[PDB]
Amino acid sequence: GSSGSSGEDPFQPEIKVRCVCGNSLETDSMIQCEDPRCHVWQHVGCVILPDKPMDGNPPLPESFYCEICRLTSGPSSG
Ligand SMILES: [Zn+2]
Ligand SMILES: [Zn+2]
Repeated sequence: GSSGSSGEDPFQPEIKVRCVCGNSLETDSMIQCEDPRCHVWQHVGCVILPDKPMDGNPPLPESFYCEICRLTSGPSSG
């Protein structure tokens, strides 16, 4: 038989990284979902598009919604 050690330290950032790319890693650049419950992390150079014409300011959108939120728009009240 084998064993398995599990138990991280409470002194670490509980990041989610619900990015689309599929990668569950973190870097020195990410956008948090406006939603309180969601508060998911999503790489900047993944969902956010490049600013060819703008090439700068304004900076990242203060009001951004992940793929889980951006998709949830319709009421679907049945
Ligand atoms: Zn990503
Ligand atoms: Zn969200």
